[PDB]
Amino acid sequence: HHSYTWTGALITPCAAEESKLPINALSNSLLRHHNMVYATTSRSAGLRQKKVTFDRLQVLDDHYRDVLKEMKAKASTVKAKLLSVEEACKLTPPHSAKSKFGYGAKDVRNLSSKAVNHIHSVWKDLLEDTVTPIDTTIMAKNEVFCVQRKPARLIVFPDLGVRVCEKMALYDVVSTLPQVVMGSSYGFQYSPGQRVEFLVNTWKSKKNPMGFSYDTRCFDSTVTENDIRVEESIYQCCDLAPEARQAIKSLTERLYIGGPLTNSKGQNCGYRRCRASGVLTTSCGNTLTCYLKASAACRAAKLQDCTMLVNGDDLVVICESAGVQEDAASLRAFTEAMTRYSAPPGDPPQPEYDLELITSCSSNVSVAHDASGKRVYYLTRDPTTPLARAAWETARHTPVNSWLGNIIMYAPTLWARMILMTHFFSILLAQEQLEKALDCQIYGACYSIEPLDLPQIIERLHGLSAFSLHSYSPGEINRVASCLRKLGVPPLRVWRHRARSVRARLLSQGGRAATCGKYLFNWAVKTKLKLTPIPAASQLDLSGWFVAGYSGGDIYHSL
Ligand SMILES: Cc1ccc(S(=O)(=O)NC2=NC(=O)/C(=C/c3ccc(C)o3)S2)cc1
Repeated sequence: HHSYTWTGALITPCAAEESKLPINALSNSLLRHHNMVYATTSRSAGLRQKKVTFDRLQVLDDHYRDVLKEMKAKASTVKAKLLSVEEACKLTPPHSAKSKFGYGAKDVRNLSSKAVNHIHSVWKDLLEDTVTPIDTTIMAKNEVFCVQRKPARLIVFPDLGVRVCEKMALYDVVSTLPQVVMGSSYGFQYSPGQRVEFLVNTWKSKKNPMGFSYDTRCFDSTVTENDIRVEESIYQCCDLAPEARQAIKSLTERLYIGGPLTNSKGQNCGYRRCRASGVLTTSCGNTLTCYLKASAACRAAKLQDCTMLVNGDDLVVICESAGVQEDAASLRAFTEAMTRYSAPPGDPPQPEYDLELITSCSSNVSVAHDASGKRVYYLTRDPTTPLARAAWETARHTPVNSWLGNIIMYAPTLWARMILMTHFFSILLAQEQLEKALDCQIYGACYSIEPLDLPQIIERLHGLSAFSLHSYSPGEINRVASCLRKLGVPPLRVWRHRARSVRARLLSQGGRAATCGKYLFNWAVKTKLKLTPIPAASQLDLSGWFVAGYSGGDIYHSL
């Protein structure tokens, strides 16, 4: 019952890899301690293979089955539709991994006969073959981090022709079923502010609030064949077309459960018997299995009024405290249960009685004040990784601009406004690329966004308060200040100074550019403006922005 088996072939790169932070003329103005930023590469794939390769054991008791039966009863009320080959295609990212059968993402999006005929041949093979394992490619992701060096993560994905077929049979399911089964516990249905809201209201629901985060040690590797089959049984509970049921069954047996691993060179690296990180059901699967295991664990551990918030493999639990002494005990029992369900923790979970001290989705709740001086809760996080990535994207263009994604998700934060906004807008101005659409990610899905619409976007997601927050918490202030010293990032006084400059320049521009300068940097000027609502704000269709998670799902939404 090992998560993986390796032949011995190395996981090879499909192009040149950079580990050292690239440096240009704009680098120093943002970060000076360059040697602290790095990117993971193949050179460490070997190290990761050892950490994710182990034997999984499972003991399923009555609590587990009782929770599963409840989840299935809700799943039965779901009606999912089959997507046409045309629809699935328009959901394919413009720069997704090209197929090894004579066509690419560009051909898919354009509905090229070659790509369409191949996708149809794959779909037919799926309905007729429910046993032959589907091939997958294993790659070492190139992610940027700040020292303390972690080994590169592994991404496993099937050929483009298959990815389009997954969408057709499962897109609607992974987009609607999660919220029906888990209700308010499904995290991907909330925007940053809504997540904070649900968290605060829940915490205030308990007489004596007690919460903790649960970090599983390499969740994907703990996912067993049983878990993947249970996932399929839940999908099958939905009202689906017979053709969709067949495809879902086939994808499960042939791909989701396991399959052979092939490096970029074409060599078999081994076999997978755990969760594939690069399939459409990765987010939904991880969320359903994590919610199922934790729900049962809360019953085994005897937690009281346990409310959960699940986002893929990330779990948050808020319940009624029974005393600092009991909490610690129950929590330990919870862990044991989870472990028995094949979900061992990497780091021992610790009970918290302070909301702001609980970190989930790499983020935490915090408080600041708006113009009126009213206390306002917002979602923030440790800026280390976001800044390290900003340094990299400062000297190197990337497929996904994290700085943009981060601004959108953390616009109300001190670090995002003060540094990310000031820095990147300064650059956009110098290159006159303000109206140039850029790609970023939100819950794993890829979105094309124009920097000039940021003000309207932020208003819709966070509210005008995002443009006037001040007097942050000491805890937040120190964490930001510390990170700045660590990386060697200029102080507030510097950014404020640069912001007035960028602001004055944006105003001069006029139109959307003036709007950006007025709302995004109003915090820099001594004489703050009124900052009223924005007209075109409600013109964008931010519908599918916060519905579900698609991490590794190769999903693209044309905004
Ligand atoms: C993006 C932004 C930047 C600055 C402001 S503010 O008007 O100077 N009010 C603040 N409140 C704090 O908690 C702050 C942290 C803080 C205090 C001292 C240092 C170095 O950082 S500043 C507002 C918004």
